[PDB]
Amino acid sequence: TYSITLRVFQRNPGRGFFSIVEKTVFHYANGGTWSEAKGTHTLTMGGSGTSGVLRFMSDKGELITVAVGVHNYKRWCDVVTGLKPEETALVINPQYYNNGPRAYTREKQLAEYNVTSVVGTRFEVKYTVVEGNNLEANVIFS
Amino acid sequence: TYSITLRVFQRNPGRGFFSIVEKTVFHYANGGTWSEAKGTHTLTMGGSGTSGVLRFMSDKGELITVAVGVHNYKRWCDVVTGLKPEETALVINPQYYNNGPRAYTREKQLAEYNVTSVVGTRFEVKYTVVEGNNLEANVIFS
Amino acid sequence: TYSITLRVFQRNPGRGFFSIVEKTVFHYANGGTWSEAKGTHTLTMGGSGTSGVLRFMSDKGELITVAVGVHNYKRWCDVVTGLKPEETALVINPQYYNNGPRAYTREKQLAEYNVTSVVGTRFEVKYTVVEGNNLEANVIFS
Amino acid sequence: TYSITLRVFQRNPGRGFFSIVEKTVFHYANGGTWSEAKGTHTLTMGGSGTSGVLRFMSDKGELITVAVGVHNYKRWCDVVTGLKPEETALVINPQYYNNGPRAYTREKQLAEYNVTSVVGTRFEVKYTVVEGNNLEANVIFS
Ligand SMILES: CC(=O)N[C@@H]1[C@@H](O)[C@@H](O)[C@@H](CO)O[C@@H]1O
Ligand SMILES: CC(=O)N[C@@H]1[C@@H](O)[C@@H](O)[C@@H](CO)O[C@@H]1O
Ligand SMILES: CC(=O)N[C@@H]1[C@@H](O)[C@@H](O)[C@@H](CO)O[C@@H]1O
Ligand SMILES: CC(=O)N[C@@H]1[C@@H](O)[C@@H](O)[C@@H](CO)O[C@@H]1O
Ligand SMILES: CC(=O)N[C@@H]1[C@@H](O)[C@H](O)[C@@H](CO)O[C@@H]1O
Ligand SMILES: CC(=O)N[C@@H]1[C@@H](O)[C@H](O)[C@@H](CO)O[C@@H]1O
Ligand SMILES: CC(=O)N[C@@H]1[C@@H](O)[C@H](O)[C@@H](CO)O[C@@H]1O
Ligand SMILES: CC(=O)N[C@@H]1[C@@H](O)[C@H](O)[C@@H](CO)O[C@@H]1O
Repeated sequence: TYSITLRVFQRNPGRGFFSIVEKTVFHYANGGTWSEAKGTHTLTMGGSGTSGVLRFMSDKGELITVAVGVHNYKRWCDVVTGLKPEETALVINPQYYNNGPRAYTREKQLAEYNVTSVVGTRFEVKYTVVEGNNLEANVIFS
Repeated sequence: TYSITLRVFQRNPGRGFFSIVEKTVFHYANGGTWSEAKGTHTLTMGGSGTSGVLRFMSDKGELITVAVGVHNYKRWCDVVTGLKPEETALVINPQYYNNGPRAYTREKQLAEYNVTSVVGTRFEVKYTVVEGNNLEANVIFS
Repeated sequence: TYSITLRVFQRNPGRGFFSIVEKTVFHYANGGTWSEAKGTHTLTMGGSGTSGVLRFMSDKGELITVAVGVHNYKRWCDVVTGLKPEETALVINPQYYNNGPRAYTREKQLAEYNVTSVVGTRFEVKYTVVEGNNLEANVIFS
Repeated sequence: TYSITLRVFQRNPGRGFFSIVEKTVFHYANGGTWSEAKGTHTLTMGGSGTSGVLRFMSDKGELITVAVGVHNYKRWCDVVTGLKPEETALVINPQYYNNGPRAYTREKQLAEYNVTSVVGTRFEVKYTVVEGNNLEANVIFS
């Protein structure tokens, strides 16, 4: 089994305040489950080859997704911003598989990714533990 | 817009203790978002015609989903038990649409549904406010 | 150190739905801290000789406290119901020490306690692991 | 009644990640209650003249308290850092009243307060809505 534990840091009140609005798990590698402990979020997966997505909404209406998973025994991550309301995590998560339009990010197996939304909000996923079955990463909004 | 607010009651420690492991939102009617307040869970949707799913796991390993939505301006609900680990809410939610194998439950527009899992855990969704745009329901595990 | 992990079961929707409105930790035995994980609540204490209180409020307005702790290396618990709004957990927790009017309950070192409020709500604390440093209990509202 | 809603921003992962370990409510003005909604924390009070404290612990072990309240119809706040494990919120909250050593901070009715801990962690409370019965503030760890 693999687990990915996330700590969420929000740096700039000017960007508004984000909260989780959805949490999905892909069905490969025997699925997996989200859990919360001590303000953190952990995705536990049955093995290598699946992932999960947290969607956040800010109190200013901004919608963004954070994807994390394990591909061929190495961690990966992605962030998608500027989402329309109909673009739920339920739509986003599957797009990393079956030759979908986000599969290329999963294939990169990134230990760190950052992007700034068109409206000017910075997002970063940075793994602090990058190897093994017990992975750790910070998610930073700014 | 429509919202559905859920209160979770767990009646029997013998059945183990359930916690949320996933929360999905379908993409129709401009999507929607889950939020938490005062121990309750609210699904807010852009209009009639979509839904969301909470998946729970008990500390005994039992996996079950609760679906709630609005179909043609009337509330609906469903409960699926005896799920395999790979049967995530990401798999379940879409099955209520596009002629999927659960669409028939959505079409019933039930204000109340109950089922007992094969392993003997009772589950009930019971709307306490059954009309209008601000719907309320109890989810009872037993 | 000692920890007490609580699972909260609510059996009867007719009594309303309770949520936590306060969490205190008494200052003996090097203090301690409340944490949440997988829908459970854990009080971690620096040793034997302290306690914490969760105050709950129902959406019908009922106020009650659950006290748990370790006294001379044995778990204890108590429940106070019929609380006025000014009787916060900050008032209640210290009443178990120093000639306070609730000290006698701590001294009993109960592994189980139940009481029914004047307004008709049953409450029970029942330890499921009653010995050692890693204690477990179910809190049942009925 | 008065309410104070807090949004918690954590800016610097190098300081560790803070989570709430205690929430107290002082017993004046008919008490009050903490609630959580959409990742925010609200203290609702029965009137002017009381307060509540959130104690936070970082995953590096740092202990700090944030106090907010209303004194003579004006908001107040304070932050205490460098706390020992025995200095729980239950000890700290009452020190703002009755000739306690922190009463002077309540009397200042600050709409903003900042302080840096001896171990180097910056903390700020900044009210974004500073008047009326529905107050709002950002709590910023840096
Ligand atoms: C072992 C491993 O990680 N296998 C995965 C498999 O589960 C699936 O996710 C696939 C999709 O292209 O990528 C890999 O082959
Ligand atoms: C107005 C309304 O609820 N429309 C819905 C539509 O959004 C879609 O969910 C459809 C699926 O069969 O069911 C209805 O037609
Ligand atoms: C070892 C132990 O539990 N010691 C406790 C001490 O910490 C304090 O709670 C005291 C108050 O009367 O009761 C006991 O002696
Ligand atoms: C109206 C108002 O805020 N009254 C408060 C009262 O409730 C109490 O806090 C007192 C303690 O010194 O300080 C003030 O007078
Ligand atoms: C600005 C923005 O959000 N771009 C995202 C990018 O971050 C992501 O890697 C890609 C694949 O999912 O989709 C979008 O291009
Ligand atoms: C025992 C059990 O969980 N049966 C479920 C039923 O409750 C649900 O309505 C149906 C459609 O989703 O799927 C399964 O038949
Ligand atoms: C009806 C009721 O709530 N009685 C409680 C009792 O449970 C508790 O043990 C005692 C000591 O704290 O005080 C209270 O009166
Ligand atoms: C370094 C530090 O935390 N100083 C605090 C200060 O912020 C606070 O206002 C005062 C009164 O409560 O006590 C503390 O010493």
